[PDB]
Amino acid sequence: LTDEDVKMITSLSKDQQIGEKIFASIAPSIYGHEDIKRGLALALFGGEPKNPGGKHKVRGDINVLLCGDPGTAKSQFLKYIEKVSSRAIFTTGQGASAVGLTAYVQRHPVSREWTLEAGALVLADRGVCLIDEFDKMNDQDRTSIHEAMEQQSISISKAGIVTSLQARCTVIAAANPIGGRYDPSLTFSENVDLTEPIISRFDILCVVRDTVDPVQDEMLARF
DNA sequence: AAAAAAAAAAAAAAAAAAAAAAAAAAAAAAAAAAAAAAAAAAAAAAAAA
Ligand SMILES: Nc1ncnc2c1ncn2[C@@H]1O[C@H](COP(=O)(O)OP(=O)(O)OP(=O)(O)O)[C@@H](O)[C@H]1O
Ligand SMILES: [Mg+2]
Repeated sequence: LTDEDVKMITSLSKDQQIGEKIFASIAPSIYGHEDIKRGLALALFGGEPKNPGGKHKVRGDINVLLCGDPGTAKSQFLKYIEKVSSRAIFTTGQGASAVGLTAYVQRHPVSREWTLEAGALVLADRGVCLIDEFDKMNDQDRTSIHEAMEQQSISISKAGIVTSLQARCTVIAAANPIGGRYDPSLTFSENVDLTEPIISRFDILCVVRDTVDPVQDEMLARF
């Protein structure tokens, strides 16, 4: 997991078409969706964090929100990102995940050991947190994601533990529209069942809009 | 009268069994507490004219 030949990387860097090769090289098992692929590649590379003085933090993380009507490979995109990214962890708005968004402290079920079970937002501090079914979160999960995605920290006050612990993750989320079908007559905000503060903390909003197109349908079916 | 004897007869030392005294003496199991987590019942706050 350590690189010895920077030389090949740099040779590819001079290819002058490395960008389109990179974009075409993500989620190879998903047909189409090139704009989502550009956005996911950008997020996967990320920007530059910066903090003038020590008082004006600006993240370099590119958070991406895929909102699209069902059966449009959103979860497959998140699984691809989990495969490629180092320090990627996967979580869901339902209860069907090993890690949960919110930190808690408890005795571990298999260890029997009193453990600060830091959430999925801080387990991905230097990496990416993948939240599937983003619109189906708790109120607790929602305030957790809001704190991590605004402050890039998680504040515990549970047992005797008063700590703040860092969650500098890129959040990539997939959500479904309200009613299970994206309505382009409405704005994105009134389609998704997420509050404005949550949506504003995303750089890229990919509307994965599903339409009947015989050529695209045929290519996808062949795939 | 003293001169050999020839015993008591005392001492030191030994034995010599008794019968009493002296000297040795952690690790294994249990329970209780305090803490957890879990099935059930119970008590809250969002729904609409
Ligand atoms: N463009 C595509 N290319 C390749 N496979 C696709 C594409 N679109 C859908 N699929 C396939 O359709 C199936 C459904 O995908 P997926 O579960 O990712 O959809 P989803 O957006 O998560 O749906 P939901 O919103 O219901 O969770 C997947 O197995 C995926 O392989
Ligand atoms: Mg899905």
